[PDB]
Amino acid sequence: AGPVTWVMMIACVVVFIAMQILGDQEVMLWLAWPFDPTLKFEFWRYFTHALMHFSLMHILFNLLWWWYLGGAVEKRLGSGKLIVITLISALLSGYVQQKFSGPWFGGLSGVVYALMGYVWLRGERDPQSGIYLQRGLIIFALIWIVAGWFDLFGMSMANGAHIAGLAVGLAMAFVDSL
Repeated sequence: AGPVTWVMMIACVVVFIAMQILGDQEVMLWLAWPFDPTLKFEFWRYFTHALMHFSLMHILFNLLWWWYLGGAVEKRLGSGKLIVITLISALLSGYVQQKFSGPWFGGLSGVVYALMGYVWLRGERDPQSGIYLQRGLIIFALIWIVAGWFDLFGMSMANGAHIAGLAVGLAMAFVDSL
């Protein structure tokens, strides 16, 4: 795990603590996708929705994936590559989720699904790079996208952000492996 891996884990933990103390809403006032056009110039909001988690399990699960895949990507292809996947995936996963959900969504799984698709397809097309997804985690990835289609867990899953993140990941793997 390099500095981008670390910093992101720090930022998410800081933001999570903030959320338990002040409550989720107060942090979301600052960090949620813009709900109102008065806030459209608050550029950070297109990304910061990725830093909010709504339970200990939520942040643990997201961060374990982030640490494993983000660390793999930073170790092999550099900080700059992890930053670009992360920033584009956050923006577009956020863009799609807000269409269905407005501001009421958050977490790093749009980004993690980008890392999934990215590491999966690059490792398929370009084994040379030395990054790949174990089929176990490929299978896990697909099941939760498919699980999302049926609104299980009282419609608690950001299906838009997952599929968008995967599309971005696959896309940038394709372009990169050309």
